[PDB]
Amino acid sequence: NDALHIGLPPFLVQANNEPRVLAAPEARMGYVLELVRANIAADGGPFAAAVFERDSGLLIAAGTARVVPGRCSAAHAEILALSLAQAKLDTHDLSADGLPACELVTSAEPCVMCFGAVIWSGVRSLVCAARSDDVEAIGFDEGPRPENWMGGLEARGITVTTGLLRDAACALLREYNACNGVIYNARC
Amino acid sequence: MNDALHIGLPPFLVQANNEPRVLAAPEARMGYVLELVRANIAADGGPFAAAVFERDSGLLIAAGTARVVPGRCSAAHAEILALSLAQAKLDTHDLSADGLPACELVTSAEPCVMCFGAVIWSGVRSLVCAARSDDVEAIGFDEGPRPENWMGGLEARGITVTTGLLRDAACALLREYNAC
Ligand SMILES: Nc1nc(O)c2[nH]nnc2n1
Ligand SMILES: Nc1nc(O)c2[nH]nnc2n1
Ligand SMILES: [Zn+2]
Ligand SMILES: [Zn+2]
Repeated sequence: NDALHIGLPPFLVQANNEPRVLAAPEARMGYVLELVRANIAADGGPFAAAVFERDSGLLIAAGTARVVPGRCSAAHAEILALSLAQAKLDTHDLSADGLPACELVTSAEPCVMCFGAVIWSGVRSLVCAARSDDVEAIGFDEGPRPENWMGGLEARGITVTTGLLRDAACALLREYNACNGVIYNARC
Repeated sequence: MNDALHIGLPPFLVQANNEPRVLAAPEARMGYVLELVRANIAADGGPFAAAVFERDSGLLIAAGTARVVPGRCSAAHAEILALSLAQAKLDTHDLSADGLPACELVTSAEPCVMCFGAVIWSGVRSLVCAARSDDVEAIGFDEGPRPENWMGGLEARGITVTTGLLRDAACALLREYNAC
């Protein structure tokens, strides 16, 4: 017990190693939804997120839910993405002087933990696919965020957009739920 | 690292996570957590520490401190480190898993909104705090927008909350830090 060490599965190493620029919001979210499918095939939850330079679309880092495989309840996709972006740029603050403005693109609206992390991270933009109710409907709790948490973010200069590629994101939620049972199903 | 999120720990904190320690009384637990605050300040970190203990025995399971700046990670609050290292040691992402003893997070101050969430997902059954939210805010650390009645929120999820335990001793270390 010498470090907090959350191992990344190969696909997520690959994501974090390959340079990649995606200009349009849909292109960014498209990529994030590819990572959700790959994470569900690597024994993780149906959640992914990536940090992008807001104005160039350069991918800085990506993360996925590794709570179960990584034995770590803090290892939400958003935490991983934000933290790996910080390690890559060698700073705890993604708004530090001389950094480009960063945006977090996430497959679902953040839970209350991740809401706080977004606030501390220095990102200036949050872009979500699935809504909070979508996530809760398949048994993933978002927990008690403050009243008007979106407004809370905007008051901090963090822009919020939600519902982007929401249909595809919901299809991935439903796919994970249908394959999260103990009875073997070869189609899973 | 290409292949992991890795937040290294300073020597005092590695030692705290790998030395046997059983602290029965709540204040003995909190006292050790305040020792960790001081050691962390001397190791270039913020004035925050926390530890996970088996609730009834007071066996220390893991400890964490603020490593935000030297770790280049805004999520590296003392509470996130303590909860995560406890889960790693007990080989589970859920500290309420069947057959595990009830776990308690003992913290130098009341949790920020992020840590409040972390506490809810961790599986701990008890939160014990020293310094108040107002005390942390009064030396320039933001707690962020937590929901109204965040304590009732934790209690409704089966997490008993205690606050103000060795508050004054904790406040002295906060004021020392602020002043330097
Ligand atoms: N609510 C929620 N729950 C999970 O398990 C997650 N993992 N990554 N983001 C997540 N969000
Ligand atoms: N509010 C707050 N701020 C920090 O920087 C911390 N580090 N550990 N707990 C913390 N809590
Ligand atoms: Zn989350
Ligand atoms: Zn915190």
